[PDB]
Amino acid sequence: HHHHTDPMVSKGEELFTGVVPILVELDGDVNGHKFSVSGEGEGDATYGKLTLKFICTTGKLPVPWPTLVTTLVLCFSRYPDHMKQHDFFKSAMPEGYVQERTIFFKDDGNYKTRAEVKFEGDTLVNRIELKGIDFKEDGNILGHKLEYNYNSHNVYIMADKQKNGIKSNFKIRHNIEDGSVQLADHYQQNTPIGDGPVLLPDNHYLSTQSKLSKDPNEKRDHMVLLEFVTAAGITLGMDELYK
Repeated sequence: HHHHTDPMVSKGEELFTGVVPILVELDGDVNGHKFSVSGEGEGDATYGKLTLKFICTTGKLPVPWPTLVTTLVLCFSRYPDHMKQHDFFKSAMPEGYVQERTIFFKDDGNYKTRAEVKFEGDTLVNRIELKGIDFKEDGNILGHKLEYNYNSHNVYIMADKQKNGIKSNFKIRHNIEDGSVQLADHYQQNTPIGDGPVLLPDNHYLSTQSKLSKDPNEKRDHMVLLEFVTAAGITLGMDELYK
């Protein structure tokens, strides 16, 4: 909804009232295996909810789909009302923001990603380039030894006032089919594309859950993703209103 006392908050909330269509495009190269992914779906920031289907448009995906979840749109996070002044991601819209990561897979290779997230008309677009190097051919990634699932996790967000943006580092644990875990250490920075002001947040976290599934009628290599992302970690207003 639109009704906030801060007109800067109102501007960003306005763009994300209702269901917004999403397009995702990724071009990737991991150890010289070139691939492309296209995704479509919709986001509903009121509930923190994304529903997306991704297709590998070059044939078989050379890495496991779960390793691409975090790469393949944090403006759809649900920020509670008392935290809306800390929503960097919507405040950068519609001009958008850049999201850069390095992801280190423990005892394996790394991904470097750069994405632009912005509106094209009514559609929110996430355009990504991914470069992966130093992977082991018989490791868990190029060897496809990961389970097709995704563990819930919390991620801390901090301002980077020098870059007028945010930074975040966090660990993802991917499940290996033998019951072990493959760690993926993420380093992330985001910066605005426009030159206007943005909301720089106090420290807080995002709580994320994802469900991965398959489309039984789809013969192409693909992933169906339901993702929820909710902001938390700042207590109400002046204090607690219920004591």
